[PDB]
Amino acid sequence: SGFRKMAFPSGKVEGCMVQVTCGTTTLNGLWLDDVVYCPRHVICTSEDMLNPNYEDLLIRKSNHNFLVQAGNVQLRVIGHSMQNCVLKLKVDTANPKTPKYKFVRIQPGQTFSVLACYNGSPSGVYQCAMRPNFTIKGSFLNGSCGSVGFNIDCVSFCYMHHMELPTGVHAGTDLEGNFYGPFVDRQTAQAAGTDTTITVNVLAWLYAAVINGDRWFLNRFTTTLNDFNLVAMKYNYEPLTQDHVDILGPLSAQTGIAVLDMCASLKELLQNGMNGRTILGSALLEDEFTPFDVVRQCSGVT
Amino acid sequence: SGFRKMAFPSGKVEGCMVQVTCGTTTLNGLWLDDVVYCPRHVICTSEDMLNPNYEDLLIRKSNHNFLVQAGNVQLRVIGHSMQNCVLKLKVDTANPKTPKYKFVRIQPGQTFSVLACYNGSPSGVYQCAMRPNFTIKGSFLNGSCGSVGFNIDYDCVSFCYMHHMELPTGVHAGTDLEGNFYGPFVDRQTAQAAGTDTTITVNVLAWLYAAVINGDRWFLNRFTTTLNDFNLVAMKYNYEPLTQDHVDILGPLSAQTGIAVLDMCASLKELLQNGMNGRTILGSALLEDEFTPFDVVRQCSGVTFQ
Ligand SMILES: Cc1cncc(CC(=O)N2CCc3cc(Cl)c(Cl)cc3C2)c1
Ligand SMILES: Cc1cncc(CC(=O)N2CCc3cc(Cl)c(Cl)cc3C2)c1
Ligand SMILES: [Br-]
Ligand SMILES: [Br-]
Ligand SMILES: [Cl-]
Ligand SMILES: [Cl-]
Ligand SMILES: [Cl-]
Ligand SMILES: [Cl-]
Ligand code: NA
Repeated sequence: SGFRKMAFPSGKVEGCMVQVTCGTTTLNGLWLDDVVYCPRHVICTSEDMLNPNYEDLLIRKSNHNFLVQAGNVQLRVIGHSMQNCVLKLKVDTANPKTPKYKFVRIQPGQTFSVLACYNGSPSGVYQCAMRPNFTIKGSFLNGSCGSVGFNIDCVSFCYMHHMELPTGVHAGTDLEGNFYGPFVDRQTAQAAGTDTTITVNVLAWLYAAVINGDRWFLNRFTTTLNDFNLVAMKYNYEPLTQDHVDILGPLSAQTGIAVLDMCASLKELLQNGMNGRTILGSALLEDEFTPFDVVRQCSGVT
Repeated sequence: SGFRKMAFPSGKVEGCMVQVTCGTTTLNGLWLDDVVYCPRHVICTSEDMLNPNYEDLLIRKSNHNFLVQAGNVQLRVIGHSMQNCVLKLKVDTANPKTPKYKFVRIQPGQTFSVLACYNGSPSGVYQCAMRPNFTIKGSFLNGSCGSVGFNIDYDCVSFCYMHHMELPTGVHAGTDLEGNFYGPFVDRQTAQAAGTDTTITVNVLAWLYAAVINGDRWFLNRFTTTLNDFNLVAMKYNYEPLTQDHVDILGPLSAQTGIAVLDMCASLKELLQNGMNGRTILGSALLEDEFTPFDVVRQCSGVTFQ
């Protein structure tokens, strides 16, 4: 029993973190085989950030301009290139701790663990979701750029941290250097757009609450997908698709509660509130557990 | 910016997890140097649980009645002993991935990371606190016994908890790594239950300080309080008394924000009286009590967003 925000074990990722310095900037890099990946904005001075020509700025750098440190060992850079917004530094030593891995781009609503790092040293691990507005509500300070997000499916790397937006939420890229969301690595006015609640995840968490014995919000009613979606739109919740109904299938089978029966519970909670009650100890409807996160935690997958 | 439940990176502990089997029971062990530590209830059957005599159950076992598996390798047990409620199995191979470590017994209110494991393999990592009633609100299933809790502040792993059982209310009980239970719990199937719990006041105050560091002050007010009047109020909401030692540990957060500890106590008294009026604090609609003052200093910026 119990239900917590749970991250994946981080050991396989810890052994990949290094420190990358270019000029006066120090941030984190990811060392896999003989390549170190980090944000390409490490090559910019503050003035370069206003209107950077990354191709020209990178042409002006030499391999020597990048200092890479793995613990107390200097790794010699022998080549440099960019892929989208990620800098790739070829080094003279392959990481002997490289795990089996893939680079995976995730979709909004999906969760991942973040290994927050500073000076190439792992500091902490927490769980996040990619919001519908393509930001993440992380916990990061100056020096955290290059920290990564991942799932274990093989380590699937899905996020590299690049910047904090004015509301204090975060923006970054996949490990192929493609930003999540309409954000750029240039100093210009950027902002998080209006966000919405991840409906399929709230339904997954209501299933977690039922598995854990919390059933007060169940009722005799059902709804249709059309009627439910009209309510979701009114309350700033993402539309529920038939694919979301199918992904909730395993949790619906384990509890015996049809997805449209659970939608009638969620419709009533949105229209009436909780009446002073809590669900899994929360007074808010939680949306950062996917259906797979609930199955992983309630079944003890290792 | 941001504020999350933040666990320690778990790799140093992952490299210590093994599977221990005795008879038909399999659970987790912690392999440090040439010793594997695990709950001594691994030597009980279900029937033995009502009134076990662990000395009589253990004397019947040889070293080869214990199987220890580290990954796909069998470790050979060459000695065994019991220290309080922990069984220690001496093995023929030392763990080459043993980190720098120590064993510490913690007090209620302290936090730690838990690495939940099944069959000697890690499942996930989350933060927990030792509640005032000496239980932890973990997330554990059958087979999780022997999973451990720890901190890694200065590159040294401080192990503070080993999981032994789930209580009737769904909360968890266990021991330190010397085998002494937290609280009055025993490794025998009795009518023991979690006592009424209270809220960890010093931690709520630390989290309000985190909210101010991160830029929000809506919940402050023009009042102060004496420590005794604060305690008389707090206890009426089932909050733990605040001591002068707790006031001292909040000192650095008070200095960084310019808010006196007793003035933050006045704010907490008013939040308990008023609620949040539809607002949240650090994304929460309820008051959070599982971040210590040390956890806030570890995670927050050292510069307040004024
Ligand atoms: C507190 C914090 C948390 N996470 C990360 C940072 C760093 C940050 O937000 N920076 C520095 C790097 C950078 C680079 C580019 Cl190209 C642009 Cl457009 C913006 C920024 C702004 C700070
Ligand atoms: C769901 C769950 C989570 N965490 C752990 C368990 C196991 C559990 O709660 N058990 C089995 C072992 C055991 C040993 C003794 Cl000596 C006593 Cl008194 C009771 C129990 C009950 C189950
Ligand atoms: Br109906
Ligand atoms: Br909440
Ligand atoms: Cl940075
Ligand atoms: Cl969290
Ligand atoms: Cl068990
Ligand atoms: Cl220490
Ligand atoms: Na219903």
